[PDB]
Amino acid sequence: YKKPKLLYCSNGGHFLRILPDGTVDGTRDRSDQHIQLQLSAESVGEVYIKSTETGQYLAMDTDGLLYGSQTPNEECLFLERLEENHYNTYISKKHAEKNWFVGLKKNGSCKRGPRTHYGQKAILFLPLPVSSD
Ligand SMILES: O=P(O)(O)O[C@H]1[C@H](OP(=O)(O)O)[C@@H](OP(=O)(O)O)[C@H](OP(=O)(O)O)[C@@H](OP(=O)(O)O)[C@H]1OP(=O)(O)O
Repeated sequence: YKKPKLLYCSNGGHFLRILPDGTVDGTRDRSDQHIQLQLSAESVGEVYIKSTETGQYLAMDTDGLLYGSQTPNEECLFLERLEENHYNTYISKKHAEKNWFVGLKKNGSCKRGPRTHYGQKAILFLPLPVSSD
């Protein structure tokens, strides 16, 4: 169930890097994000996103941001929606009431709180097929 996963965003370039400070940006590697991205160990739909075997912790921001600063919390539970056609959607599982689509930019400054809807960046994430089906 666990394998070197990555979160590629079809927005010009390669995306798969996370800074301890709590920020994700562009980068190129062999399906390995910062070291090893793990997305699995949950029920159908709900997924646990782990960045780096031991060190980083992918967590969502209450306002609208995605960080990997090691901080165990429900905010780490996300919903993975793969539509097969080389694209998937992610939403804050715990915050179903505010299912705001994620999506960052090569600059690093993600865009979830500003206004997610317009632009394929909001709905055009291509990760690794490895998931807890
Ligand atoms: O209003 P913002 O917070 O500054 O975000 C916008 C917005 O991106 P999202 O609404 O998907 O978050 C634009 O999308 P559109 O509404 O125009 O479809 C996008 O334009 P692109 O579709 O070309 O990415 C633009 O990016 P850019 O400034 O490179 O044109 C980006 O601004 P930021 O990249 O600064 O977040």
